Amino acid sequence: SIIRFSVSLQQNLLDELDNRIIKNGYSSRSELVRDMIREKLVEDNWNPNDESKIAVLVVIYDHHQRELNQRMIDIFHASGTHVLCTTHIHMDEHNCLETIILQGNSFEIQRLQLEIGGLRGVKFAKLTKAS
Amino acid sequence: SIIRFSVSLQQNLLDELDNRIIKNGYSSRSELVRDMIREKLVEDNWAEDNPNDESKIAVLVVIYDHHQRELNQRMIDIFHASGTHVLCTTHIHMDEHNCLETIILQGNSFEIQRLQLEIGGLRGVKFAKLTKA
Repeated sequence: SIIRFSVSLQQNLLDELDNRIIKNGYSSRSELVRDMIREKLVEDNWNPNDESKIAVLVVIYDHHQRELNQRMIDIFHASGTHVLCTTHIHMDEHNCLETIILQGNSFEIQRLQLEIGGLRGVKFAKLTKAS
Repeated sequence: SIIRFSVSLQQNLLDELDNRIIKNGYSSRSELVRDMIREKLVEDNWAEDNPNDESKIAVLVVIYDHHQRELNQRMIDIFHASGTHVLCTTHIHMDEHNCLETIILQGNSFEIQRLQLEIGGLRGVKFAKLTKA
């Protein structure tokens, strides 16, 4: 049984999507989304309230932001997740790439990527589950 | 300033979408789909064989046993043979038999993925995953 729902997005993202569909010969927009959903479904991945799960969060952000760093800290503290180690490299005047080694439970860790990614100043956020 | 297109899905795919929304704390199907589209576009972008585009940034995450004989040197050999530029690496000691390492790389997609492939296929390497920026 097939269902449909509509997706909202900006012109910029739609342009990039349509360009790729033409370029790679995707049959439709739905097809690309289906394939990615399937991909996420079958993708390598890691259970209880095991509080010993390890993960790595990768974050690219504008390090000029006066309060961004404190906000990330507060989000980790609120989540009850432990930061074992962090590394910041400045890639250019604007951008810092940070790797964050995390430890906590599965539920909490899986919600960090979106929280951090939504902070203003943050340009990229991607979590990796160590398993 | 917003556009909507329809997506047609088998129920089981929609279920996977909906399950992930709740798991990761997405606010809607639209937000998650946008995220997926972005991630997919990056993949396809990296899937292009652009030898001359050496501007790509990635982080390789590796868990390995530092006790494995010659593994360290073997990994060193691989990086020296690699055309990628290592910007920074951090090694953290987890326990006796587990070291976690994050490797920040720059180069073209061919070299970066060849590196991932070669490291991941090593004895003593438990885990190897690449983040495409």
